[PDB]
Amino acid sequence: CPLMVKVLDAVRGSPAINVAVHVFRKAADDTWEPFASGKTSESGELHGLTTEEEFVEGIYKVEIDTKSYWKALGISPFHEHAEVVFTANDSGPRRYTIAALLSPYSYSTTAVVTN
Amino acid sequence: CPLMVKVLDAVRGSPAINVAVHVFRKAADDTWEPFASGKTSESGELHGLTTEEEFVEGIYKVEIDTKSYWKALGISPFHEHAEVVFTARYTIAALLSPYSYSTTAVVT
Amino acid sequence: CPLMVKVLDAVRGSPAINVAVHVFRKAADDTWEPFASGKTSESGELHGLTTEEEFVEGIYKVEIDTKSYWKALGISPFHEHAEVVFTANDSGPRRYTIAALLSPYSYSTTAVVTN
Amino acid sequence: CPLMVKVLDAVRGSPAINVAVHVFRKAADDTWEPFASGKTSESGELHGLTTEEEFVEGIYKVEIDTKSYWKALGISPFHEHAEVVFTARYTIAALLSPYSYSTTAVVT
Ligand SMILES: O=C(O)c1ccc(-c2cc(F)cc(F)c2)cc1
Ligand SMILES: O=C(O)c1ccc(-c2cc(F)cc(F)c2)cc1
Repeated sequence: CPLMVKVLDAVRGSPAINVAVHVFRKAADDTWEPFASGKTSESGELHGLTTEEEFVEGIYKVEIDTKSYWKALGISPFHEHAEVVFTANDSGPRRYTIAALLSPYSYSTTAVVTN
Repeated sequence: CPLMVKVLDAVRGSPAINVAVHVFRKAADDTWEPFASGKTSESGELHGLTTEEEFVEGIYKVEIDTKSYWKALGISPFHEHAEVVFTARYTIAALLSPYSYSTTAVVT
Repeated sequence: CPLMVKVLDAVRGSPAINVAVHVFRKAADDTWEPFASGKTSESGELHGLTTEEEFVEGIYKVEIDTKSYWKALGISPFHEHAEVVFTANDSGPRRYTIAALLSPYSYSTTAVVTN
Repeated sequence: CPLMVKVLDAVRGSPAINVAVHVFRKAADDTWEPFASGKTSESGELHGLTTEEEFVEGIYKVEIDTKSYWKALGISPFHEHAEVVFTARYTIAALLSPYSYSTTAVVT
């Protein structure tokens, strides 16, 4: 249950559906290694990215493919993607929700971290 | 200027121009009385609302007519307007989308 | 299920718990009439404000008592409250989620409206 | 100026001052090469990053070191930094909180 991504659309007032998300974890040599990926559901949520055992301490990047999302609607957006980079699990296991709110020339993101 | 409003459009990536803004001060009977108003400029800014002399401590409401703004672009928006209510340099900034806005105060 | 409010805290990375919310509906004479109220739960959600039958077409104001929230933490915030004013159900019944993200000198809000 | 960055602090309601900002351009082999950098001023602004001559079409990354900013205020923040990636007047604005940020592009 440890990592979840939620994406909303501020233009349509809806979940952002079928948004591709890629998660990377920084490796020893400081390269970004592929960690997990998926697509948001009809409710704009992405679950089952990882397990408690696999989501170890480290620096993670969640890249939300906002450009493919807007291009799929028809709209030539500003950003290539929205990145969320963070250290995770560095004082033990936490549950992380990464939420993003998308517009063609703006996005926000926030984290909810619980124990 | 003691009070400035700045309005940006999050969809087009542009200042939000010609947006109506009305400011009210809270009266003793808890009603809102008109204080100042204007339209945003080509840079999405509204200055000249008040002077330091008039802008005393009080509760103020800044109402931004986001609904007319979006309608004129052909978009049905969600909010009737965007209201920012605070007690009192103040900059009230607003970033608009059809179903969302944000607002921040830069008090310098 | 027709009206829900979700509030997050951007300072703590947590749901905003025990935030008071008052909902008003504009009356014939253009006064704001009390409609519903409650407090956000431990997950920062507020459900059971109204029923499909009672939530008729109209203009509604959802006032989120952000100042009492921050004052309860210790922080003297900028805003008195966050207001969300909107016309509801004017092309039939919709389900409305009103979400807000709070910081002492800033908030955002977004609507998710589904059918 | 073709490119300006502006950074605001959503908690204190202030410009975010002395924030490090680094800009990278995407190279042909898909790597990020350094382009320009600076610290935000007392108004939370960074100008002088580039000239029109140098700022050609390309994919750019603006990295804002939000983590050092928050740490210096005694706050453990969530993000390592805030990255804004786009293809190319550009203003990149960022509004910061410890567990949240937003960003917008005002292209005028
Ligand atoms: O919370 C937001 O979405 C947000 C709100 C306002 C701004 C912003 C505020 C300013 F005063 C100037 C600017 F360029 C951008 C940037 C982001
Ligand atoms: O800063 C914002 O605009 C913003 C970003 C995300 C959310 C949000 C996050 C969630 F996990 C759920 C929700 F309903 C809304 C609400 C507002």
